[PDB]
Amino acid sequence: ESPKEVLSRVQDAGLTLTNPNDLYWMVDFLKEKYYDNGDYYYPIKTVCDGESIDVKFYCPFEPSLSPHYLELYGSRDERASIYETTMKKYNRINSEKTSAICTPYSSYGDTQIVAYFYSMMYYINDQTAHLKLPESEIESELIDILNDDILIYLNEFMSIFEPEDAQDLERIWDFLDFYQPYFSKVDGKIVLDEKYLVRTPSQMPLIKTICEYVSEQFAPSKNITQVIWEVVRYIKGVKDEIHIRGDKSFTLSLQEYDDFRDKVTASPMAHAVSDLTHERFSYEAYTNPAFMELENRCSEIITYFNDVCTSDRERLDEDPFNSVFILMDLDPSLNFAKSCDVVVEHAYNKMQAFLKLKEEILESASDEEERLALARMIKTREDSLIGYVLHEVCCVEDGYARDHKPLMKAFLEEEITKSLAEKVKFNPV
Ligand SMILES: CC(C)=CCC/C(C)=C/CN[C@@H](CCC(=O)O)C(=O)O
Ligand SMILES: [Mg+2]
Repeated sequence: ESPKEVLSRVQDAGLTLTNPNDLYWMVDFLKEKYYDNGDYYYPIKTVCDGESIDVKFYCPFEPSLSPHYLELYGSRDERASIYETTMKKYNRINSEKTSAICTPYSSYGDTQIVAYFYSMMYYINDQTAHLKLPESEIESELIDILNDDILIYLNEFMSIFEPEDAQDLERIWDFLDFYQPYFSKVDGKIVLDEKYLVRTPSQMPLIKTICEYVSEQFAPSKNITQVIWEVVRYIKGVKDEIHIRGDKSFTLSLQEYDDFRDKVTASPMAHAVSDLTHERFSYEAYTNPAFMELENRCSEIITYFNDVCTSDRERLDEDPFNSVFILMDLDPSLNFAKSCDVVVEHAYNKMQAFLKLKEEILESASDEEERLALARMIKTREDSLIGYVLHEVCCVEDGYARDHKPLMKAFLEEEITKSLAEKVKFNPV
């Protein structure tokens, strides 16, 4: 469409997330207003316990939205039929928007597979969130189901894992840790014992859809060990979260929170699959200690940004595992607004640490092939960082985001109206 008809729609109906075209104009506005002006501080306007949360998320990477977002959104009802879900829950997760904005330069299928991975994290997260309830409301049967589900989910990823190198089979086998006694190595594959296939988990169609795509698209020609490795790390992290949330003794320091969030942010799973979509790819990077730290900085930045945006909702859940609340518990002078400022500052320092690791990783490359591979893999993680910022910025319609921001809806509608008018006025120049 033209800026004139979009301006007419915004002046009359405002901005929506139900019309997928609006997101293209929102992301275009954010790039022109911020990135294109050298301003890498994106506004986040929300509330927490009645306190105004008015902060800036720092991210110096180029904003973009996938050209496939229109088709992804147009097929969202078919996609949702895979899930055991209400549409109310599916709409708030909005994996179509997450994948399109964090993975903007991929094919339709390579963008959709990222949506599937992020949706898997959200649905498992909301299943684990049952442990947030008071002790008198916990149902042990739901916890038994959850513990069985993630073990069965893990085996489904094991079932597509047939590495060319036996060293990669040992890498995953040694990484199973407390899950290893449930598995056996059988004909070059890691298999769950038949005793523990006791149910069909509620999101098994989703997990099978993920495994089928990875098996059919990447397993024949690429080394998918890191995809499996990150899934193991995530599933073990969910188990750690169950153990952490199960014991109502919440004793996580900020560093222990970082180490825990390194496992459960799920973006490393999406990066592992996205890495396989590019010819520039170095499997050795995954065991490079500097690259592993770069992935951890990325997960922590997303976590800290998420902690600010989820603060008011998680405060009502009495959920203590949020960097905003951990800092307040350690410092009594902090209210919610001042704590969010500290989290935002920590996120800025992690971003600078990310950029410092990036320069060191690329300088350590031994040849052009490895440099271009590392640079491509780092670029993929940068896409997710700016994508997640814009994801939270553009929560402008209630029901189509985990954390609707009515102050962002008002701010973006006021600002995009002036920007679209400037496009119309100088047209066709
Ligand atoms: C690009 C994406 C999608 C990154 C993952 C975002 C993230 C860090 C999710 C963690 N989930 C939160 C609560 C989110 C919610 O409930 O909406 C938690 O459990 O700490
Ligand atoms: Mg949280």
